[PDB]
Amino acid sequence: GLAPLADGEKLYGKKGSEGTVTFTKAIGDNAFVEIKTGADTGFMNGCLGFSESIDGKNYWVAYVWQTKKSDTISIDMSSPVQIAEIIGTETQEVTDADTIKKLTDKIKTEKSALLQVWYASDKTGKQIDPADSASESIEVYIPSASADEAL
Amino acid sequence: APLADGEKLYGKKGSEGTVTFTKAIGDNAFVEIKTGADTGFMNGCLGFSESIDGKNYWVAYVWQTKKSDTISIDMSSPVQIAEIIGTETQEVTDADTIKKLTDKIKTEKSALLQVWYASDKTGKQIDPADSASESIEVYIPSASADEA
Repeated sequence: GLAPLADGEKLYGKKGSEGTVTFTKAIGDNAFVEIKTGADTGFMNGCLGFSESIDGKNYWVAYVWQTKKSDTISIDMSSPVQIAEIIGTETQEVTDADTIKKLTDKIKTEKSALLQVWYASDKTGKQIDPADSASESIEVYIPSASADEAL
Repeated sequence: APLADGEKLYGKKGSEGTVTFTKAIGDNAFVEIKTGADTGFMNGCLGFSESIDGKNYWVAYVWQTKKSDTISIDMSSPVQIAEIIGTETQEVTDADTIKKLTDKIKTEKSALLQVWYASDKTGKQIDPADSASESIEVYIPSASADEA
């Protein structure tokens, strides 16, 4: 599961508020970000974002994606790239591989995520503000119970 | 000399949580939060992305609250600065880079408002975090007010 799936195998998440996406079952090991870029968009990136607590400490965890074209991006939920502890209104990189793995274990059980578009630029390399206006749609799915059975 | 009111230029809320204004954000932004009734704690951020000498950065100002409040946010004092390198990130501590970034940010007209974490009055996580608030707005000061 890192090849995009056929339509009937896509369990789409439902988009809410400050870009929350909510699913009817645990996210599991793979999510897929489907992007239709605007016709003058040269580049975009952003993340799926999670927050978790472990023994009284709070963490923000982000998986970064990017594209230069309409495409489906496979996100491996075992491989976060930004992990930070939120200590009051301050943050601190987490590098401890035990903490990271526990966070990912927990994230694999979550039913929702944050979808954010961070940065976008047009075909001349000039910034598109807000980044959001650079895409025509962004959606997120996970595989169906049936696709997962195929191991 | 606090405070307010009616000279609060609010920003319109977009989709992915973007919030946009009719003029540059400037030095201070105020996150206006109304907490939901079983909520003991919320945090999240205002975020921005900037490019500089063809590098891409993500910059975040974190707020938190334990109640209905207005958090003043200092645009000069971000707390999470990463350079985005492909699908990886790299923390920024260079003081000049931060300085350039904050300079650019202050001239933006839009920002990303995000709720990250939220907890019950029994420290029981609320999910999605967003659900723990009854209402979250941002304003900046009116240009009448700014002249003062």
